[PDB]
Amino acid sequence: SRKKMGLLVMAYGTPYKEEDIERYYTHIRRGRKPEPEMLQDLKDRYEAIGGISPLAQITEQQAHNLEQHLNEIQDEITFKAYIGLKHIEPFIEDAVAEMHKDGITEAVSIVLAPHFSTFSVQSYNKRAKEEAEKLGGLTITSVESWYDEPKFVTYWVDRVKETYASMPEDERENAMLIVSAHSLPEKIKEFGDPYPDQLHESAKLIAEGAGVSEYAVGWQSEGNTPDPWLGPDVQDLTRDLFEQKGYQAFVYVPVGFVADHLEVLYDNDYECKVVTDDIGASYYRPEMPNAKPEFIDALATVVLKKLGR
Ligand SMILES: Cc1c2[nH]c(c1CCC(=O)O)/C=c1\[nH]/c(c(C)c1CCC(=O)O)=C\c1[nH]c(c(S(=O)(=O)O)c1C)/C=c1\[nH]/c(c(S(=O)(=O)O)c1C)=C\2
Ligand SMILES: [Mg+2]
Ligand SMILES: [Mg+2]
Repeated sequence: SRKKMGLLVMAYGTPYKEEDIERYYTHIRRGRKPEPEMLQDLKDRYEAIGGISPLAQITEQQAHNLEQHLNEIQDEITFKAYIGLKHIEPFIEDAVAEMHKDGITEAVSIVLAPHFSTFSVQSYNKRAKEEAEKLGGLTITSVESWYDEPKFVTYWVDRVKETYASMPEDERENAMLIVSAHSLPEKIKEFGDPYPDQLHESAKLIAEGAGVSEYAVGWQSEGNTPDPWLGPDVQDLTRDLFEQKGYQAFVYVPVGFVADHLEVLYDNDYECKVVTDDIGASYYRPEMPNAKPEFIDALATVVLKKLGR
């Protein structure tokens, strides 16, 4: 009775083992293999956050859980999840090829990043649809952004509320909320890319919902290319806000990210933490969505809304 549909889940990607680090970063750096010192640095970063292998399992678990949940919450469509990654196998084109091989003719895609950008989301979507057209007989409808899905906003609002609620009286009254996503080259502005606007909307929505009056928008994890790169970077923003107003606690909500990967566990929980430790402030970073039922239900709602269901 049910309509068979592909569920194409797209993400940045993460190495599966320490031995994947070289090729993963080469790919991110557009063919420029890291020198031995940087490679070792990277290995040490992964070791410090507790290993690489758990990290890559989250994306699999997200996709699996989302398929299962969508299949249970409605009765018209049977979804089959396929993972398509930007920087490591299974690549986006691999996933689309597999769907076509498997007799999928109709699919919905979603990127595990809630904000639209020309660099990330739009590129993934183009690549997916281009491989589908190349093979023929397979259409894909693509989610573009979902940062404003009420269930997703509520996820973050509730975590933020719990964080503040757990603070001592003096910290709660003198805290700063820093809402962040992955930095991108500043040149996206020439296309009128709404990515920066969507992050400030995300921050607005979360702060408003949590009853947080003092918040700021920051960027993190920028690459090293000759052009900038959206700023301010969270490290610089943290110190600057402290110098400006003396905040005693900083709460990091890397809303651009959906899971416990290197950008959060290292770029917040180490890099921002060094800064908060230095200035004498408490560090807080609520739990990432990961594969949690509340988050999977938000994603389910996003997918079905896109389908008009
Ligand atoms: C060393 C290097 C990096 N990135 C590039 C280079 C070598 C080219 C040059 O600088 O002349 C180059 C690019 N990154 C780009 C683009 C459009 C280029 C130009 C490519 C060309 O035409 O040659 C985009 C880009 N890049 C990154 C992302 S994002 O993570 O999805 O946000 C995106 C969208 C990520 C990184 N690129 C990096 C690094 S890292 O310094 O940490 O090793 C990172 C974390 C480094
Ligand atoms: Mg960095
Ligand atoms: Mg620069």
